Amino acid sequence: MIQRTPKIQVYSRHPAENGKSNFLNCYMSGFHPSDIEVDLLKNGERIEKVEHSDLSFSKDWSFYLLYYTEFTPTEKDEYACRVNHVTLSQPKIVKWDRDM
Amino acid sequence: MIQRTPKIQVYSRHPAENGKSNFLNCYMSGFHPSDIEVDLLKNGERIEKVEHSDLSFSKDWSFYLLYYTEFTPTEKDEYACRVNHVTLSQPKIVKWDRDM
Ligand SMILES: [Ca+2]
Ligand SMILES: [Mg+2]
Ligand SMILES: [Mg+2]
Repeated sequence: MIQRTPKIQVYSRHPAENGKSNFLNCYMSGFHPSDIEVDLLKNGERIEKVEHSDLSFSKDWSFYLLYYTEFTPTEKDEYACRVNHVTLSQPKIVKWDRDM
Repeated sequence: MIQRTPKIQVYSRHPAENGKSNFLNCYMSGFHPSDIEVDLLKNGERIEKVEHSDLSFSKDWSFYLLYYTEFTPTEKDEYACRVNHVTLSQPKIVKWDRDM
């Protein structure tokens, strides 16, 4: 059996075909087992509509999960993504660093 | 003006909803200007059908490009992706490392 904590990255992207729209991304990579929970947070509150969840694996024991949704951040809203996994005794909250 | 060479990563992923299919990915990140050329290679030859090309930007001067397509690699085929950019005097060829 192998267990590996997700590496977590939080970043925004504008699709080039629709540069006005903006997407908050939480990327979890290299984790096992594949059981996971993830929420995007806006000022500590769960964002209930998350349009996109893309799960994949490379080796049979390495999962990758992209969880993202359109947002419109203001300079005073705090965004983050909260991840639970068996390798994490407490939920892990990673803040969006605007730059990256 | 800012110019930045792409960081290039080549990796495979299986979508979890269709675990049998396999995708070769070439990910170029953080580059500027956005003008770029990229091919996936199989034993040195360009792969002409590349189903997916996802371009985005974060800051106005930082582009991200995911270029990928379904493949069926054998243990003796060599895969790579070849990138041209103004910051690269010669085309850059990054080989697929199966593991990653
Ligand atoms: Ca990615
Ligand atoms: Mg836990
Ligand atoms: Mg060049």
